[PDB]
Formats: sequence, structure tokens, C-alpha cells
Amino acid sequence: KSLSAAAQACVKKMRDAKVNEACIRTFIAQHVMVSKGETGSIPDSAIMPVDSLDALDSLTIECDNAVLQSTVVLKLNGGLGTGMGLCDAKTLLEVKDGKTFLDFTALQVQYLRQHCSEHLRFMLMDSFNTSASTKSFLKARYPWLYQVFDSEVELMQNQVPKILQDTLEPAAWAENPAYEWAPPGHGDIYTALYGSGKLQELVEQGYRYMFVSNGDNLGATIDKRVLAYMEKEKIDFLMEVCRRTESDKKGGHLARQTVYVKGKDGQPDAEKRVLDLRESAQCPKADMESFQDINKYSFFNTNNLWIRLPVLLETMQEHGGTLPLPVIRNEKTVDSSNSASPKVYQLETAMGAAIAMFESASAIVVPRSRFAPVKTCADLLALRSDAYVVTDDFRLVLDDRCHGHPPVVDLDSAHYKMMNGFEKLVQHGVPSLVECKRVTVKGLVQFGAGNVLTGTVTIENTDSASAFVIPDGAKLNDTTASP
Ligand SMILES: O=c1ccn([C@@H]2O[C@H](COP(=O)(O)OP(=O)(O)O[C@H]3O[C@H](CO)[C@@H](O)[C@H](O)[C@H]3O)[C@@H](O)[C@H]2O)c(=O)[nH]1
Repeated sequence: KSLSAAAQACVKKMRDAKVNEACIRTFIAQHVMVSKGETGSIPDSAIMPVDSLDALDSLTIECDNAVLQSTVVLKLNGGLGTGMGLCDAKTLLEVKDGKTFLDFTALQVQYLRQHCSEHLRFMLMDSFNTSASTKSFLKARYPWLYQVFDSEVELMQNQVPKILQDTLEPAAWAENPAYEWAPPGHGDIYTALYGSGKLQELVEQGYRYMFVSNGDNLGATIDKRVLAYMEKEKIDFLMEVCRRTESDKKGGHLARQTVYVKGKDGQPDAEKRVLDLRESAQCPKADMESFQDINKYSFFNTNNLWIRLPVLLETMQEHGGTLPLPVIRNEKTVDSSNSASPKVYQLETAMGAAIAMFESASAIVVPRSRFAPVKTCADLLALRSDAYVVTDDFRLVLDDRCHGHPPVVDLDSAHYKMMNGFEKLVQHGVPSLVECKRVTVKGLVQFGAGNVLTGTVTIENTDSASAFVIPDGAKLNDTTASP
């Protein structure tokens, strides 16, 4: 079929590698779009703010046991935390008390089975980058998961060809041909579910809902109220959003994309509010100050998502066996560390974007207990610290003393972006942050043993040659400390 010579080269390459067809049909529609100049840009001009949503904390109704039992849980596990200097799955980092993201995830599942739903179904979406390590970490530590890993747990995401910028042909990189390929973002979950046959298998088995969340978000868990809300309101797709803080910078905001709908009368013309997501990579830099404005776009996507599985299966079947999420065209070199390697486009989607694919879509505001993201080492420090606690059901959430506000941790990006620098900052121990509204570390620093930070603290070293090492036991309150 289609159509340009570049596109055909992509189809051939993909088929030769036995990539499944649903992934092929999806990639190619994106390629067609990109070849017409689509970048995935969503300018401010194209959207508006959303201002009223229901709040989860206002809801009280719980779903029945059959509804809960129809619910599958899936965790995202396919990216690497490269910004924090990681070359393997982020879920493998230790978060609290000598346990990793993966450990807590498994414990949350174990707890649900014991207490809540005996046969609860759990899935991990792995990529080629993360699959072997996840599988090995599991074999050792959660054998009940490892049995059934290949068979039931893992959803393997697609690989799609990186395409050359100049031609839109598939990239050649003879030094490492695997670098000619990448997982096409978390938006790929739908394609992978469908293409694998797993989606149909789940519907056949009688599962009706899927709850999906980021691997780095240990807050996120099944909530019976959400399920009940969905049933009562007949929602096919639901996005959990948090009221946006200062700290929410790596992510997406909820938006409204403007339409008036025809009720078998042309007279009027009330218009449905069609919700959408704008990712950071979708915002033209010119409009970036707007994107950053936490008043204007005050609802931030958690990536806690609810999907009514039959509706999804059907939507896809009828859209040619695909879900037509807006492509995001990233620019990279084929090898990330070689700046001179061929320039590419990497085509990706975001799973949140599916809010636009359903007539019955919405969003609900949720508390921070459901959202403890780790995108940065500063996030990691807070989570590691006493600000965060482990619940009976193995979630990590803020200590009650915090009152739902995470401590604002601002760490000098020069020194604490990479995992190594961060480990250095805390070589002598993680400070108490539970009482700290904001901590700012500027320049090169180390915490001492047993430090306690309260109120608003700035630790500043402008010397930059020697580490300001905080003395053991120091209590810092509403102060600037300096050498
Ligand atoms: O190809 C991919 C890319 C990512 N991931 C995983 O998806 C999760 C989220 O990815 P990450 O890079 O951490 O977050 P973003 O894609 O920037 O942002 C997501 O998470 C934010 C909340 O933390 C939301 O605001 C954004 O809208 C949502 O897209 C993590 O578990 C990743 O490992 C995959 O499985 N496959």
C-alpha cells in the first residue's frame, strides 16, 4: 500500500523484522502525518483552560466486588531514567528502606490479593531496554510473579524505526543497528495490548477495567470510588489529575480543545467539552511560559488512568485496528551519545492523549496521596526521606504532618542531576524533611548525619571548589546556611 517511497521502506523494514501489523498500521499513519508536516505541536491558540472538575475526595460511593474483580492493574516500566543518569529500568532504584520501586509494586499486588481481590490481575509494560532486568529481579525476589511472567504479567511494548530527518527513511547505524529502533512512548500501551491479542483476551476473560500508572508512582492504587464513579457516570476513559504545584515540571497538563455538537436538530448547538492532554514536548517554546503557568493550566496529569476495556477494544477495531493518538516528533541523534550520528525523528505517543479518543471521556481531581512522582533526584530525596511513609497496603504517601503538600526540594542541577552527585549529597545520611516546606541546595554540599530541616531552608555554597559539609546533628530552621 502506502505510499511514499520512505514510508514503504519503513513497512518493509518493519515486516522483515516481524513487527506486528497493528504497530505497523499505527506507525505508518503517524509517518503519513509527519510527512505532511505534523510535529505534534499544540499551540496555546488551539486550546483552552478547563475549570471545573469533580473531586475524588468528594466522592463516597464504593463499587461492588464484581466491578473490582473486573479490574486489571498495569504498571508502566518501559522507559529509562536517563535524566537522572540511569541506563536501566527506573523501577530498580532503591526508594525507601532498602526496597526498590519494583519491590513495593509487587508488595502492593500481594496485599491486594490477600485482602481485597484474590485473583487480581497484574501486568507490567516492559520494553527491550527493561525486560531482562525486570525479569531477573523478579525471579529472585517474587517467585509467584516470575512464574507467569512471560505468560501473563509482561506486556512487551513495540519497537519502531527511527527515521532520518532528511529523508524519512529508516536510519542506518552499522555500529549498533539496535539503535535504529526505539519504543514509541507510553502511548504504545494501546497498540501493544491490541496487537498482542492481550486486549481481546482480557475482554474475553471478563475484565472490564484497566488501571494504569507510572512505574515511578507508588501513590497510585486501585480506588473503589473511582470505579463506582465510572459506572454511575458511564465513563469510558478517566484521567486522574492533581492541582498543579511548583514542582510539576516534567509532564502534561489537561486542556480543552473546543467543539459544538449536533443533536439531530441543528438548533442549538450546545457544544461538548472535549478534553485533551498537552505534553511538554508538544508545546511550542514560544508558548512555553503559558504551559508553565500553574494558574492558567492548573490541572496536571498523574498518568493514573482508567480505561473501560471493551470500549477500547471496540474503538480500535473500528478505527482500522488502531488508536489514532497524536504523534509527537522528537528529534535525536540515532546514538544519543554521539552528537555526530545521524539526525533522526523518533515518533512517540503519550497514553493520556487517549482522553481525546472517547465520547465518554473525563477527568477527576485527586489528592497528592495518589501522585508521588520521581522524575529527578530531588524527587528521589524527598521520597527517601521522612516526608514519605509506607502505608499498610504498601503505598508511599506523604506523612500526615505534611498536609498534602510535598516539601519543595530544589537541588542545584549542576551537581545533583545525576545519581552519582545525589548519592554524594546524602553520603552521610538523608535529612529529615518532614517538617521542611522548602529546601534549596545551591552549589556543592553534603548533608551531615542526622540533619533536621524545618520551615524554609537554604543551604548555599558559592565557593564551588570545596564541599560545604553540614556538621552532624545540625538543625536548620528558616535559615540560610553557608560557609
Ligand atoms: O516508551 C516508554 C516511555 C515511558 N515509559 C514509562 O512510562 C512512565 C512515565 O514516563 P516518564 O518519562 O516518567 O513521564 P512522562 O512521559 O514525561 O510524563 C507522564 O507522567 C507525568 C506525571 O508524572 C504526566 O504529567 C505526563 O502527562 C505523562 O505523560 C514511566 O513508568 C516510564 O518508564 C514506558 O513504559 N515506555
